[PDB]
Amino acid sequence: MKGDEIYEDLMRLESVPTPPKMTEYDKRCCCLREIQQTEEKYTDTLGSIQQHFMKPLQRFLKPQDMETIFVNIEELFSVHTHFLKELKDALAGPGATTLYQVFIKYKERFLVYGRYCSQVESASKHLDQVATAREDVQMKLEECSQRANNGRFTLRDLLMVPMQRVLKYHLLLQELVKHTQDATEKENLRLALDAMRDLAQCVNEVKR
Repeated sequence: MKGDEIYEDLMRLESVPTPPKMTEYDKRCCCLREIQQTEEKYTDTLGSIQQHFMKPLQRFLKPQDMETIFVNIEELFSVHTHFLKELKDALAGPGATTLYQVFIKYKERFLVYGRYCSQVESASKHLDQVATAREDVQMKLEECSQRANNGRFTLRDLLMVPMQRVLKYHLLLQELVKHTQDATEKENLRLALDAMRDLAQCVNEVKR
């Protein structure tokens, strides 16, 4: 809901330079290519939190608490980088319709979003206090994030981003099945929905 607005600005998307015929607005048709394209750029920033952040961040934020701030960004960076590594061969592969195989077995990690949103929801909340608490941190996140987004969606808004992914995932995937007149795709692609959609109810249902 709110996270959607993030990806828009967080990544070169919201702004669409209208050229002589053909415009990003066509994304509605490129949706598929968008799944990988959008993920790509995001991956660049997704991994940025790995080194270009945690290291400089530790300069102020305690080591013990630091584990709660970022959470599992490290292993989470794979879910993004690896995801594209699959779609690449899945899309260009003998049959794009097989993309499902990439969505059916990814639950393992896509589920991470669950426990992730459990410490995250508490982590992002901590930053709000931490930053305001230690000025040394407030200014840090500003510059440290300058590499990703000058205090626009830093951590507090970042770790929360993926919370919309898993959701829009199956959702977007539906836009295709409903607008994909193929032989196996229109069908098999549906199988991916059942799986992905299966998380939306597990991810948004943690304990209580």
